[PDB]
Amino acid sequence: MENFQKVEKIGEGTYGVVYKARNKLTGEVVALKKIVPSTAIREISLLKELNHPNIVKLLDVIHTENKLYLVFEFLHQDLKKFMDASALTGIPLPLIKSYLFQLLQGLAFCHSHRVLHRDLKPQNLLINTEGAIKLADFGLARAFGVPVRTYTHEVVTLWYRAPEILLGCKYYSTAVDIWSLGCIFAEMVTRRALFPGDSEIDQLFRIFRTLGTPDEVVWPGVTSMPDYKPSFPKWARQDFSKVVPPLDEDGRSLLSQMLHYDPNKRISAKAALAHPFFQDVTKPVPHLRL
Ligand SMILES: O=C(Nc1ccccc1)c1cc[nH]n1
Repeated sequence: MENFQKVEKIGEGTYGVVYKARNKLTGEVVALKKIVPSTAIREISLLKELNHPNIVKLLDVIHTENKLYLVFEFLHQDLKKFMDASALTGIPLPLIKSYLFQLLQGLAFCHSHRVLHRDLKPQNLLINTEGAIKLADFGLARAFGVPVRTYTHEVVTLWYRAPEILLGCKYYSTAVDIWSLGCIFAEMVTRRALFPGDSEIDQLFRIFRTLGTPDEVVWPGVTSMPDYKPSFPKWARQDFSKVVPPLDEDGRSLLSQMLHYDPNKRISAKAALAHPFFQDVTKPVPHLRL
């Protein structure tokens, strides 16, 4: 793209290379994602107007030469790197709370407009020096699908996938985002992925081992889902006090609502923002090492 100067490769997304680039005329530093279906282009174009302080701004969609480039506002780190970096001591709780709180506001805005993310994970949550956190790649899964592998063959993580997706639900809802963020919330607290599955069945059985194998009691309709098997093992549900120590009762309360099996009972982003866990929410500045 003649209007951009590629500064460095920052990464490899599910769809293609991600470049840090500068706009040869505006002087703007952006993130440039290289990714043609008529449908995809209309979908992405609606994303241009879905603007919120906690959603990485899509600056521009450039379709040229059967090539597709998305131009995003640039943020200097993602949450996965920040968590790696905060391994020894953990992300402090007030900062975990502010991030979750901001992320929920993000989801509440998108969701109210009926946009799902569908592939939330720490690599697409981006952070700046001001204490902000923002969701990247919102709405791209609807436009482009979610591949078992990326363009580089790197395996798409299953770790944050809602169970109604793993059980083959075709028509899942906004609740699938709530589930992922719940998994991400647990991970920040404990410094270990909640459910790090390495196949769909491992992913599901890991969920079952912690949350209880789901039945008709906790999840009406579950036994009628496409990939449900009466032969699944029947595991007992563990207490959250064991799962996310040393998270407090309000935290554990909210986490459990975000991880309800039935997507209809799963707490919405909007209700979550009202939960007492956020009574004392503040906005700390992290220390970043740019
Ligand atoms: O990927 C982006 N930025 C980034 C991520 C990790 C490390 C350094 C920079 C990005 C995507 C959209 N804006 N920024």
